[PDB]
Amino acid sequence: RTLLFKNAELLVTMDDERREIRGGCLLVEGNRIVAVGGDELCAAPADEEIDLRGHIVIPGLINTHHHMFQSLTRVIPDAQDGELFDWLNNLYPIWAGLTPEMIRISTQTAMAELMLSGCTTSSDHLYVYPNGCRLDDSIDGAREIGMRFHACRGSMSVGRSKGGLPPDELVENEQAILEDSLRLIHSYHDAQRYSMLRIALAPCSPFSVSRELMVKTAQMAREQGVSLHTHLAENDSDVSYSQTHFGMTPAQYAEDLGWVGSDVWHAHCVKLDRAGISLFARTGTGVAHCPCSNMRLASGIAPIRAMLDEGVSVGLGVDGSASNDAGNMIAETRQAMLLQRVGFGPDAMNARQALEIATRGGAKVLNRDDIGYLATGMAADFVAFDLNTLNLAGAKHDPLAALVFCTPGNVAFSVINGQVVIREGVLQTIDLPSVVQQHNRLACLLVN
Amino acid sequence: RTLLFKNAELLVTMDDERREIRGGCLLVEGNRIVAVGGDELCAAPADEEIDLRGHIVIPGLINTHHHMFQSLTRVIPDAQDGELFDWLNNLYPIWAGLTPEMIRISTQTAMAELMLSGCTTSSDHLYVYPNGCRLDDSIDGAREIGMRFHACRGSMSVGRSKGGLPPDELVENEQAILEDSLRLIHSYHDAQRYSMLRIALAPCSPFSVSRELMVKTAQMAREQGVSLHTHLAENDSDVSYSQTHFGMTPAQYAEDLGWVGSDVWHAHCVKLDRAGISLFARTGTGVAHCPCSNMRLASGIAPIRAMLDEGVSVGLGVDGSASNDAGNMIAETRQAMLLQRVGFGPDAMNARQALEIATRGGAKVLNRDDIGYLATGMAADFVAFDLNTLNLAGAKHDPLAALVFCTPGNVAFSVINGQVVIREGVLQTIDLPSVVQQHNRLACLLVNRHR
Ligand SMILES: [Zn+2]
Ligand SMILES: [Zn+2]
Repeated sequence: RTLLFKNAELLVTMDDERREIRGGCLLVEGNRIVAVGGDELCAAPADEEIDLRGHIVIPGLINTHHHMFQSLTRVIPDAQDGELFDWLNNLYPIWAGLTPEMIRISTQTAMAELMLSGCTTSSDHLYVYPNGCRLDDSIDGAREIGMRFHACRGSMSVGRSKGGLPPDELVENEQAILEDSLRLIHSYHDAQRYSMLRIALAPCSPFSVSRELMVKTAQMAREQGVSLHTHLAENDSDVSYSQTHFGMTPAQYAEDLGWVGSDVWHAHCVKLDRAGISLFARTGTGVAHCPCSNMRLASGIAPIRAMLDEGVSVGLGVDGSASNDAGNMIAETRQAMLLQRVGFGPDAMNARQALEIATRGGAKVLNRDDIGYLATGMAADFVAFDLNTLNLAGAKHDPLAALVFCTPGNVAFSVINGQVVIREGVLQTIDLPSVVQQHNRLACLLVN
Repeated sequence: RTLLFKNAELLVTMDDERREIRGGCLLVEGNRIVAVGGDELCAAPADEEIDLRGHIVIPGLINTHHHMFQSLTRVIPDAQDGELFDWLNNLYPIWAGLTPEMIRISTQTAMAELMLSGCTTSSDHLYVYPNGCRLDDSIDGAREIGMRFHACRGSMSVGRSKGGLPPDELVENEQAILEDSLRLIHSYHDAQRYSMLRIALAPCSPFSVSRELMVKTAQMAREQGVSLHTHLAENDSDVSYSQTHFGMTPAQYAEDLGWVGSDVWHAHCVKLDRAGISLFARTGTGVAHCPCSNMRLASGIAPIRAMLDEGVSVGLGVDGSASNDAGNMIAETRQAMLLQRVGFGPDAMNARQALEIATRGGAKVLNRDDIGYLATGMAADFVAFDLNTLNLAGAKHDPLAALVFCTPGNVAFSVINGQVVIREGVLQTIDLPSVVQQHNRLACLLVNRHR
């Protein structure tokens, strides 16, 4: 089954030559791209043909950190302002009322926002399982909306009966965690090229569980070929806690647990030291940059430019909607460029460097070689922005930079795994007005 | 004439009690607000009745710095990255081809972006006048789109062949600057309440003109009762240049020039020191905070929280579209909150403080008491965001914070001076797709100009 995107004003490929093709054309069969180029690919009819004049086509953005259940709890009044301590203490007793239907809908809500703002692959970090919630419920929602999903079995063990902050209803026994995590891997992990569903193992933070679960998790992930994800060094407290309790820097504590390698990626890394950047570069460890979260939570300016210069694989993440509180992937791309410039100078990040993090960087951090750019044999994952909107008026001097320097609206078109999921700005895979409405009634229900 | 906006989910007034009314209602006739309240107001006679169920109403956001002509020259490739020195030198020769029509259309383009993102009053800082352009051309476009406009006669005298970066076609004779400025005040400045047009005088920077032109300009604003605007201390260079040539801080050189007072407002002020903050606080001098520009140009994090604690009047600006490069007022409000928090901590700026900068603070910096919040006798300047979009899904726990912490789309409705200028997300005062087409059609002409 064939799909032809023809005569885009600018087809950004992100391929090995970083081709930016004027009048560029894209030919798809099934889930993969057959060729990127020009009018040469239009001479035969295709089962579907979509004119893309006046549009920029880019590879689909890849979101590499999230907490989609938190899209049910944005701007909770008690949590909008204050210290991360009050943030957790105010939000945990609420999240203790999450029901499996809420995980299933809240996955689609968060996913719809990312998709309409240009994202074709996302991870999630669901690490709470009250009232019979399961990673399966999140997966059911991802399958319905058609997004490429990296589901993380997040976990927590240290609750209030062990000196921790999470209530006891929101922690679990480490043996039950390893057993659910292995059941999830066996039931959902597709390791083949163009997989639409993959599992990674992901304790919430190296301090939310025992060191034994950190090591046992990595052993299991290595045995099964899945990735490892966690929160690492997102603020000053993280650094102090690691030095005070384990006498190590967060990077050193990470290396010590086996949690380095191209099958690992750490979220935030705002306070990664120079030695930790060197370590992550030579072992291939990835970082998920969450610039809006780092600002909205007063975490800091991660040394992203320092990491890229030294060779670190960096992807982009919006983080949970209680710590952003938006899910706008292209705006997060914009934000990474703005925040890097104000922290490190007028040469710290341009439009193409940001967009590369949001595409190739995310694929690398998720340990995937089949997404992130547009070339023969790659997954058919791309979006298209209308260039004649008011938002981009006067910015056609560079359609690629226009997306990062201006604030565009929704994408016009989106193709995930070869399937046209957004047409003229309308989500095709779900009844979006109905899901949004349902989402808001559960959020009202969850909060009261 | 009469208009009723009824049953909003949340009507945030920004009034003296900061009332945030559930089911809030707004009763307008002409340009006034006649009454603010609740269900009681449905007994009131109205010519037209507008249901705002599921919407949040906020007072219209007030933009206090711009360069609307630069919306024809966004993401210019040579200017996307590098030092401000390369930014100026790549963009000056381009802007030297501006025609009066380009000013007339780009003003509408720039204003439309602001209006669809929640802004009802904006100033501008047009400081180039090549090929017979005039501030009149800006004004013609503003009158057509219906936005409340504070038009600044920007000016520049220190150009090339005189030790400056602006080319010689983009400088002007200091006597002609004062003479066209007095013509603009006499012909356009409406000092009456609910004025839709006010003039302010605004040399580009204290160093872009002679000291005489700054003082003569300051005397004229005082003599005519108008305001004064300029860029002050936006970067390290600006501060060092002042210490080097005049042995003073930019705030000191400003006070030394007469350029302080409640009729003055300075853009950026990224490097204002503690004493200059105190100086601005006791003199009532205003600042226009421009967070996106401050980042996209690697200027720095301005100490807005320090200024508010000291009593400084702070408004918000998007700045010219070549140093942002967007014109989204609500996202600029969000951005000001994010950037203050990452610079100074989790208590440096909440949703309500940022929105207050975008409303009352913008009204104060402009020296206006008839806009900026919703109460009996205020101008009918407000917008309404649909709360049931995907962007705000799960954020109805606080509709006001939702506007700052999430990324909403365009407004659903907009009212400036009593005129419903946006209906169900659709701009009413111009043929927007057609103006957008012309805008891109002229920017192409400008960029391929011979230079
Ligand atoms: Zn997170
Ligand atoms: Zn400016």
